[PDB]
Amino acid sequence: KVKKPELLIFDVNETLLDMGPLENAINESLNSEHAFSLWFRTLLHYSLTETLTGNYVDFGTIGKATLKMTMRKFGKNLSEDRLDAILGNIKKLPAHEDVKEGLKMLKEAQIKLVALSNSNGKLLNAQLQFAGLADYFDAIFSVEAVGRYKPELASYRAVLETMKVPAENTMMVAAAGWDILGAKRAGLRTAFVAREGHAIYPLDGTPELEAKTVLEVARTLLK
Amino acid sequence: KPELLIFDVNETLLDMGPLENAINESLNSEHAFSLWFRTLLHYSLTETLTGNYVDFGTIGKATLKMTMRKFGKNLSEDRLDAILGNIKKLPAHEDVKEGLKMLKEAQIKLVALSNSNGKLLNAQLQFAGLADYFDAIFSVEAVGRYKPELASYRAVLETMKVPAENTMMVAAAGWDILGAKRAGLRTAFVAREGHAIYPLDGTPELEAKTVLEVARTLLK
Repeated sequence: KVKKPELLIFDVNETLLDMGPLENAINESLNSEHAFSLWFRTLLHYSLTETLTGNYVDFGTIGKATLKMTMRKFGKNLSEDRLDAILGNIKKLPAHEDVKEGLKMLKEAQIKLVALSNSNGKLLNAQLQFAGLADYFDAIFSVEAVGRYKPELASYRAVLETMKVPAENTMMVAAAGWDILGAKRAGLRTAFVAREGHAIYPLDGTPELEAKTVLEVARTLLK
Repeated sequence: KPELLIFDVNETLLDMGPLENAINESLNSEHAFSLWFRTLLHYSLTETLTGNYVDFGTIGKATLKMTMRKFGKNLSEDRLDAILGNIKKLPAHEDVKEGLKMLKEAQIKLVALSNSNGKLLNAQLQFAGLADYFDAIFSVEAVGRYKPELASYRAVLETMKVPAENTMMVAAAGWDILGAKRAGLRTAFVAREGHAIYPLDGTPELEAKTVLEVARTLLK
């Protein structure tokens, strides 16, 4: 059997929520099935560019700026109102179909559950309320509160200090290889959710546990 | 007016055409290269933030292995090395040589700064016929920190012993402009196809469509 963690931290955008509605809005508006993936990776890259060059900017503001950059790469010239409408879909993402059963199972095993997202606190709450997930969490964390994005070590550590749990008793559950990598190097245990279109980072990014869904992560931990 | 020009190599001086074509053809999509390259860039900053320096080309092969499956392909090691090996043999953009000559004749010091490792960077500049324009060629390997970290630009300034305010970074990437700006440098954006300025305080001192037009603006 697997040692039970005291604390599980979940990524939200890629791990708990289905970004379908936002992916479709972006791909339809820039007229390419490839726009969303490029936009999201550009957003992430500029968040780390901001923090490395000495700056914290609201993640959603970076999202809007990098969507304007991506729209130009795809030949589109969209109004400010149209861009806000497209990005507003990030507030209206359903949960992946397995998540609620998984979170219920984990809560019944008396593991503390928290969310950690780069998205700002107001937005993160609105997302989790819309998806019907907010009530499962003992706490909901945005990196905004510390001004440092994932995968910076201070992002995970702020949760640990707030929850008063040691790193080695905490497991990060994430669908992004870079999220797994950051948590590992901050000393946390890790579970990769192999959502469609996500890979493990092969340069020392191997997680402790791997499963296809959050529910299968719960079943592996609690078996 | 600048004493020193620092040139980005991969996006600014060199045409990545041969590598973009090899990646896109192997993954059967005109969009694979752009996604792969942005993933490479993101994992490089992930490495430096979580406390590790890794050879940039090692990250590039790793992130190509992550990307290929998104396009339904699982390329062999022999296949990957041949695809990525194209990065050693890129032609210069057609305007670059005349611009660099003009700048060199104006007695402005010219240096190259790339995330690519030093062995690769030098082989690239030789293949392209560009090596002799530069007073010095710098890989971020020497400081163990990638662009756009402050230390990358700063190592060049300290080596050349030129102040930030008399140095101009010439780059086709919005993030490279931003890093150079925040390190105190003057900046010139080369608007190569498919690259934009970053709208959150990323505006360069100068903008032009080519390196030759950057040179002409500087020397007019």
